[PDB]
Amino acid sequence: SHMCDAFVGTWKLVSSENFDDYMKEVGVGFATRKVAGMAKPNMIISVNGDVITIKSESTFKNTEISFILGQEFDEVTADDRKVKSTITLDGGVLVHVQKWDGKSTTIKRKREDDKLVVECVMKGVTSTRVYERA
Ligand SMILES: Oc1c(Cl)cc(SC(F)(F)F)cc1SC(F)(F)F
Ligand SMILES: [Cl-]
Repeated sequence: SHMCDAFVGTWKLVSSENFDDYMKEVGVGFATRKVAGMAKPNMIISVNGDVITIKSESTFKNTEISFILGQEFDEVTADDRKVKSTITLDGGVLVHVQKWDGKSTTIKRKREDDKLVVECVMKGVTSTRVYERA
């Protein structure tokens, strides 16, 4: 209980850096990168018992995942990858690992001041996406 209280709420994207390069490293094709890179998603996080739900809503896609920490699940990503995901809490940071086709990417979500900071890493390439409360 209360594990993720500081994450819960509705958040809006305010800045993004290096997302196109992250998407390239992931393998996202040109047209999807252009459209996805323009998106300004909201992220809606809620908790009910042990189940965490994260929704991303934008003009590009609406996606939703529900999960229990440490318990793998299958996810179709906004760019249409079919991945195996596991999300854990590490020292207050939500750590989301996606595995597919022998590849891996990790997305970390953390609270910093009044922001929710999302760091997406694929090999040597990081993108930082900053959200504020809606
Ligand atoms: O915020 C995103 C995150 Cl975390 C992931 C992905 S999937 C990718 F990176 F392959 F593009 C796309 C977006 S932009 C969207 F939310 F509008 F879909
Ligand atoms: Cl960017």
